Amino acid sequence: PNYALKFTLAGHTKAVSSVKFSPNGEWLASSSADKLIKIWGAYDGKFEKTISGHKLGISDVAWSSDSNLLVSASDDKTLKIWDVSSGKCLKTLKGHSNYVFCCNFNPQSNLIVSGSFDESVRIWDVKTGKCLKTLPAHSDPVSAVHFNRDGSLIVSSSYDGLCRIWDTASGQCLKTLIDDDNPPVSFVKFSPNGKYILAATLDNTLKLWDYSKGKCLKTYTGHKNEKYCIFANFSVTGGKWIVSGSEDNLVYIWNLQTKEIVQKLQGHTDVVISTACHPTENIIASAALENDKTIKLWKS
Ligand SMILES: CC(C)[C@@H](C=O)NC(=O)c1ccc(/N=N/c2ccc(CNC(=O)[C@H](C)NC(=O)[C@H](CCCNC(=N)N)NC(=O)[C@H](C)NC(=O)[C@@H](N)CO)cc2)cc1
Repeated sequence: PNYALKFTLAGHTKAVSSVKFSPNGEWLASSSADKLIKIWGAYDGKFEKTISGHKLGISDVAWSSDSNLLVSASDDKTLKIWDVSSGKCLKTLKGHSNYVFCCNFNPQSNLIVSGSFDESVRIWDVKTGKCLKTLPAHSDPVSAVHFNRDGSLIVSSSYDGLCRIWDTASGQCLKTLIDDDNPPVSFVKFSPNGKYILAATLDNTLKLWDYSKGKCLKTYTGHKNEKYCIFANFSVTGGKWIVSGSEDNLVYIWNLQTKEIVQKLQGHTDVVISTACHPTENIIASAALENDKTIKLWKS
């Protein structure tokens, strides 16, 4: 592809931790160590509004599938659910006993899943703000959580070096994925069609799993990732790419099928912690840590 820098989004006063496109494609939401959520135009990069309320820094944010709600995960041990158009905090989700690290809605958006440094995964009711399940998911901080395409499954990852797949409805562990070694797993998510999971590990490696057979199918390397929980992505609006941030301040793009690096995006001045792919255009958002503080929008 030919992604080129179109906009730089400045305004967070500390490290940006996470960026996400709304499912309707109109907006970008960003979370920061500065305790704020910011909302931006997805196409023009224009600053829209700031959403505030958390008492400590925020590590993750996610949209409901109707683009009306956001959920954020905080070091203050809570998640909050926000009505984006009014800026209202609808619910505060209490129950983790350490930093909340990651969060996501299910496609129906009646459930929220969260992962924490308390080594648990929790499943919450959106309408009532109540925790429906706690899963004893891992033996170290939970780095990522994600619903599959129809909400029936959750995948979690942890510093303990495991990916686990869970049944949403019952809370039972359906699968533990483990390879030749178990370096910390720093990120995991389902592929859009639901057949694979992509997992990143702190050994500078991304891995594509066929989780039904339980086998690693592809390996992506060349980037630097030994310390941070960096988001990765399936890019599926154009060519089929894998997109990831990197601790050498670059955005990496890989050919999904052949596994070669097909583009490296330069511009950030600190670790690229988060990338997101626009749901219908060939647009990538990337965000960086404390010495950069900016979000970049790239188009192919
Ligand atoms: C090689 C040897 C030594 C080996 C054996 O011991 N050691 C290791 O494997 C190892 C060593 C150090 C390691 N330390 N890594 C970090 C250290 C400090 C930080 C500080 N935090 C940040 O810089 C940013 C702003 N926050 C984060 O990276 C994460 C959120 C990342 C994106 N979210 C997501 N992927 N779901 N959050 C945090 O680190 C803490 C919990 N929260 C915050 O910082 C909030 N204020 C803002 O996120 C992060 C990672 C990790 C592994």
